[PDB]
Formats: sequence, structure tokens, C-alpha cells
Amino acid sequence: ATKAVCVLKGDGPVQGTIHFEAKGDTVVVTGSITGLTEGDHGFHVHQFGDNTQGCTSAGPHFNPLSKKHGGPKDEERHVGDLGNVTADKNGVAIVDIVDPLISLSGEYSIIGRTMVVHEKPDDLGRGGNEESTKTGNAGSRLACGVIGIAK
Amino acid sequence: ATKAVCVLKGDGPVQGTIHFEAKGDTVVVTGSITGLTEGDHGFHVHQFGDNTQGCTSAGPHFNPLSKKHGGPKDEERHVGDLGNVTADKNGVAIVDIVDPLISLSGEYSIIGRTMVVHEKPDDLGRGGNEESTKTGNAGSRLACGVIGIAK
Ligand SMILES: [Ca+2]
Ligand SMILES: [Ca+2]
Ligand SMILES: [Cu+2]
Ligand SMILES: [Cu+2]
Ligand SMILES: [Zn+2]
Ligand SMILES: [Zn+2]
Repeated sequence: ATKAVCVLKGDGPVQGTIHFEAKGDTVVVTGSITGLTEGDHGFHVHQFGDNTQGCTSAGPHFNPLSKKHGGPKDEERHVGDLGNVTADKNGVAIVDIVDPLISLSGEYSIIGRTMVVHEKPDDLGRGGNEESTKTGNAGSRLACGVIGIAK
Repeated sequence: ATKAVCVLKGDGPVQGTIHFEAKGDTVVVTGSITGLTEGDHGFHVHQFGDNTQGCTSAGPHFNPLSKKHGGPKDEERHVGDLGNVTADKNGVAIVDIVDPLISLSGEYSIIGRTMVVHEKPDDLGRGGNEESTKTGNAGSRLACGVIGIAK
């Protein structure tokens, strides 16, 4: 698979559609998220594509290599650590990330896993608390969706 | 992946949760669907896990071997053809299928694709019109979900 799509939804007003496309040895993630409070929101690929208990059953960040929580540009980061998206004043976040770690096939494949958008910004593991090294203190999961194969 | 899960949701009352487990060399599909009208309803794996236009964007039946539609027991069938599930008088359908063609990894993997429950019975490719050889005349998509990796 070279294209994927995720439809984010939650208990609230956050909603959005993320598109993934494999370009070379990177995956280009695009799309928009709306209903967000202006500012930065933790944006990560969680391990399971299980929406049976809302975004909760998505588990922790996808971390096949058992590293610590980082930001996208770090070497020591979870495969699903894609940092933060930024809602403008209108609550709209435009996603445009290019990641060399997440994949649409193979072991780091995120197909069948969940994209989660958080309440707070991802502190990128530079927070000075244990929590920061586990989730970046991004807090609650506002919206999430299972990543599926797209035409 | 050895376990997958799918939450079916639609525009109506139909909803359910389907679990998939790789047991031996086969895949066991279990779960239950509620809100259905009594009787049989086509139940198939559609190609795309694209819920951007509701269940419509799930595409046609997953058919990597390019065959015509049939029942789960036919040799000539799509990989996503899981037949019919049957709702009791209260609208509850209990799902219990063992299928030899779907898988949770490799070419026949349904991870990242969409489980769809239909409005009418699937005629198993024997209704005698062209539509029967494509969708079994199962009609519209009542509920659907992207199949994700479960713990
Ligand atoms: Ca919080
Ligand atoms: Ca119909
Ligand atoms: Cu997260
Ligand atoms: Cu179908
Ligand atoms: Zn992380
Ligand atoms: Zn079919």
C-alpha cells in the first residue's frame, strides 16, 4: 500500500481527515483538522486500531523500537511521534508532515493503527517529568481514527 | 498481526463490533451486530479502509484474485465475500465465521480495509443479473468500519 487515509472523530467537535502517501522512503501526511483550540496539539500514531472504547483503546504511541518519546526530528522517538499540529484562531490545523520513520508497509506499517490528535501540545519529551518521556504530556485524546488503505 | 477488530457504524441504528483472530492457518471472525432488520444481510470486506464518504468510499469487494462474486463456500468468489449474517427478530446478528481466504497479513490481509454490513441478503453470485456477479444484490451499506490491529 502506498496511500492511506484516516478520518478523525471523537466525543467532541474535533474532526478531520488525514491522507498519507508513500513518496520514496518517506510518508507525506496531509489533511486538515478542525474544531481545535488554537495552538499546538500532540499528533501521534498510537499502537492499536481498536476504537471499541473510543480513543482510549488505541493504546500507547506506536513504538516498535522501544525508544522514548521524542519529536519527529529526533533519533530517539517513538515511530508514531509526529510532533504537533497547530490550530489557528479558527481552530483549524493544516497537516503537512513528511516522515521518514512511519511507513505504509513492512514492520513500521501504520495501516490498521490509530492517528490520535491531542488536547495539549506535545512537549517533545523535553518536559522534565517522566510523563514527558512517555507521551510528551499531550494530555487527552480529542479525536482519532483507524488508518485505512486508500485508493 | 494476529488479532484485528472493527467497529461498525453507519448513518442509522446499525452498529456492532467484529473481531478477527488468526487461529492456526485460518481466520476466525466473531462479534455481533444490532439494529438490523430480521433476516439475512450481506457481509463483505470492501477494498478500501476509506471512510471519508461514509461506507461509499470503501470501494468494491476486496478481490485480489479478480474473480466474480460468490458465497464464502464457492471457489469463484471475491476474497471479501463472507456471505450473509442473520439478524434475529430483535435485529441482532451473531457473527461466527471461519474463512480460508482472508488473512491478517500478506497479500490477503484485510487490515486497513472496511467491513460492510448490507441492507439486503447477498444472493451469493446466483441471482442471474450482472449485479449479482459484483455485489450479490446486497444493496446499500448500512454500517461499516476500518479493520484495525487489536491487542
Ligand atoms: Ca488533558
Ligand atoms: Ca439497498
Ligand atoms: Cu498521542
Ligand atoms: Cu459488500
Ligand atoms: Zn511518543
Ligand atoms: Zn463480492
